[PDB]
Amino acid sequence: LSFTSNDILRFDKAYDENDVQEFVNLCSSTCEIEKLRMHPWAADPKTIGALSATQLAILASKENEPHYKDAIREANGIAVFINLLKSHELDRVHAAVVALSFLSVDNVKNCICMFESGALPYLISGMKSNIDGMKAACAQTCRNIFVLDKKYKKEFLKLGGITQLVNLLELPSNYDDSQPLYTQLEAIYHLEDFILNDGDEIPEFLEAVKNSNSIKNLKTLQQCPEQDLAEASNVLLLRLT
Repeated sequence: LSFTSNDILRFDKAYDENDVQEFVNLCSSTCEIEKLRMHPWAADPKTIGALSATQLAILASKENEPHYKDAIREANGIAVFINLLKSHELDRVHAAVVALSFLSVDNVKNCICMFESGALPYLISGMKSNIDGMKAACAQTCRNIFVLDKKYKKEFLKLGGITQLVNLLELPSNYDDSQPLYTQLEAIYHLEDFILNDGDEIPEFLEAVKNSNSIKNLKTLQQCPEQDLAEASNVLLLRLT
């Protein structure tokens, strides 16, 4: 066949061998690939770099092989993904968000690494996206990080994270009683996890959530035709009132 880019050959070999470190090294590749879908909302990878980030996300998503989540951290993957978050290429940012969201699940070391490596401002910015999968994944990753340490919650608050979370409570502008309000319900739980330290209410953070559109948005949510959401909204509302 044809001679091809070294990066394409490196990718193909890394793929055959689940070579985590090589995939991380390849995330910086700008080698263009041909048009392809691999994921329900992430933009199609347009380079070997974004494609490598996507394969790493796939490895991180293997429930029955949690060891990949550690291998990826040890390969310096988290710093590499945070760098991709700075990209103006939609597929690079999306792939990094997907990878980081899986890496943050059931892996405290990874969450600590994400905090220490500066992920939060990018993830908080990501909660502003009009793409529901993106905003929900960013919100979940933020939560997985900030529940671990009061200082992480403080930083989240300082960076405007509560503003963005509270905004996730808002209904779509032409809301249709048929469509599920997953992200809204998850955001209720995120806010509770912010306020509470192992079941105990933290006064500072209670006040933070009070000083927002939370009560307004929650009042709107507690009248929706959905028992889980209506009940959850009622519960958090009572706490803030």
